[PDB]
Amino acid sequence: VPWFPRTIQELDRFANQILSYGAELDADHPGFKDPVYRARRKQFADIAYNYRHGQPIPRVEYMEEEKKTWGTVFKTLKSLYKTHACYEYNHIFPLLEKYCGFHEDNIPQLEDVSQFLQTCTGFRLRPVAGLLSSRDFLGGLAFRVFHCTQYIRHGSKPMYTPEPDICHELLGHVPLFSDRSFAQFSQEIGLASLGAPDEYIEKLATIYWFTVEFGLCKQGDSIKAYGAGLLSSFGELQYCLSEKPKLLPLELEKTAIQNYTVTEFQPLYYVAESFNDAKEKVRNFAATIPRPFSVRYDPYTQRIEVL
Amino acid sequence: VPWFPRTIQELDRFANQILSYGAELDADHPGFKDPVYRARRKQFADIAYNYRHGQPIPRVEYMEEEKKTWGTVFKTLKSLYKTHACYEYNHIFPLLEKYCGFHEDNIPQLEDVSQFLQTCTGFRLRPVAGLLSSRDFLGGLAFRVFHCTQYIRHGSKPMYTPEPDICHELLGHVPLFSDRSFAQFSQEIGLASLGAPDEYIEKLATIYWFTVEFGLCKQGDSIKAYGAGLLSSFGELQYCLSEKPKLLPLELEKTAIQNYTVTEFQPLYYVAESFNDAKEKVRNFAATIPRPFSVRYDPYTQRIEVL
Ligand SMILES: C[C@H](O)[C@H](O)C1=Nc2c(nc(N)[nH]c2=O)NC1
Ligand SMILES: C[C@H](O)[C@H](O)C1=Nc2c(nc(N)[nH]c2=O)NC1
Ligand SMILES: [Fe+3]
Ligand SMILES: [Fe+3]
Repeated sequence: VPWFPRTIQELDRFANQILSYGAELDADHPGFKDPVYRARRKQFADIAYNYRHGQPIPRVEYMEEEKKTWGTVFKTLKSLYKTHACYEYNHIFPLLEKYCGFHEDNIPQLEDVSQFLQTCTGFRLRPVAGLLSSRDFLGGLAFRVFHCTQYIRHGSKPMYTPEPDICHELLGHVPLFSDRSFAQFSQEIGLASLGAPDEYIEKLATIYWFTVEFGLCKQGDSIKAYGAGLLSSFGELQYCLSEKPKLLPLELEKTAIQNYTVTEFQPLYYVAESFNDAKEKVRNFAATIPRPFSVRYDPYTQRIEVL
Repeated sequence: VPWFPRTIQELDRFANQILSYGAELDADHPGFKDPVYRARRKQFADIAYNYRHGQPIPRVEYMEEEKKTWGTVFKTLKSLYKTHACYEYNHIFPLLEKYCGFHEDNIPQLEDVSQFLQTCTGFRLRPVAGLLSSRDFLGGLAFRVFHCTQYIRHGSKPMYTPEPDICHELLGHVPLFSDRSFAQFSQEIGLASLGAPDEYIEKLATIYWFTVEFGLCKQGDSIKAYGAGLLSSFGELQYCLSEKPKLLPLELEKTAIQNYTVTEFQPLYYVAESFNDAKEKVRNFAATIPRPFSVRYDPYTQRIEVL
């Protein structure tokens, strides 16, 4: 049985376990030839590397160049939310704009966003240097902890990023983590991953992809997007609700083994009846995972109870 | 419907609602003629009066006279716990002695005790000036918050106190609040009191008296004490498990209306099958309380959800 954190503080062991050679080092990366960008990324990586549970997330003064990139992404995407984003998203966005500083001329500080999420569902953020294993990233969700990037994409291509960056985290993920039902749903995924075999972790990663990242949900007699990858993608967000993509009901037995690529728009999306239904489906799927025990999270003591 | 806190911070409104003329002012009080004691009590009252949710509980340097009083109470009572106190009590006491400084020559600081309880069940302490109404005192339990006194009884009579004092809170209450089952049970009482009519509040106060204060519980084929009033009373603790008092099964419909006095040993005690059973009985009793709504506590956001 693979090791897993029993306390929220134990998530600290995750920092010393990431891909040390990030994407910013790749020749095809938008900022590859930018030494200033290289150092800025390293600066953000060090903040995450030195962060420890409990401490407030270090505030950072973003440069004008970075705020411009943010403004571009903010302005373009926001024009689609009212008609394409699920109710949960639109209901909370006005609140984020007023209490977290969500504006095109300002990049929200993770500390303020984390406090806001805590007040909403107890979800909190932890700055992350780079890509974590699926096991570690999903494990955090069990404690309602989202490993969040703080750096921003390179300014040369504001409408594109080969990795998650702050625009993605804040405009795509955060709004949904402010919803109780979604919070419980995402947490159910995290709980299912604790001590799960590597093979089932990959299955949960795939389920996560078709829900938290590119999921669509029913809303009355309509269908709306709730996936963070869709909500942070101007092109795919409009595409996902057109007649081009194929839509199928969310079915974990099938979804969990569905292949996909992160290079182009998804040809297929899974539609969740609701966040509560999706959560129940995850719970049922979790029961099929070979684990010599059962897990539960106790928010009172922030510990995982192993039975 | 009487007002009640919706957030743990709203408990702050309680400080401005206590009996401003405490027992230390009564002519028959052990320290009535002691001006030094009078001022010491006022000093402790001011700390509670200025305390606000979130802040750490101010540490206080106790005088040698006070530590002596504590040592006397500690030494005498402790000799009875192993044989008279319930398992939950004895299981946690060794831990309190090692991490909270529970020794006869040292009075534990409430801040350390609160941190300890939080790690155990999420229960926390809040210093309280004097006697709170039953509604306010029980309301706090809904948030797993115990209003705790910080002052100590007068040194002239270490084996006696006409009110709750720190020896009572720490040696009687605290150990039980470190148990998950008891924690949930006591909280169930607090939840039942939220917005309850004055008459049912008195009923919950009576139930509390026969459980949290002077309750006995079954333990295997034996019976042990768990009530804080018994655990902090050398005389009654031995008495409660002898053949003199009358014992009856815990039955809220009867217990809730049973009369009692706080001047002499209880002639009758109610025996709980267990803390979980008692909690279920409270829940059922709570359903009989005329309330145009249902309540639930969300530890994730520390708010009461009203349905
Ligand atoms: C969720 C699934 O495990 C997916 O492959 C991952 N996403 C992320 C990750 N790590 C970070 N920091 N952020 C992500 O969004 N590691 C793995
Ligand atoms: C529990 C029942 O409401 C009982 O009358 C009370 N106990 C207490 C109280 N207030 C304090 N501060 N401490 C207690 O132990 N107010 C009322
Ligand atoms: Fe993402
Ligand atoms: Fe008491």
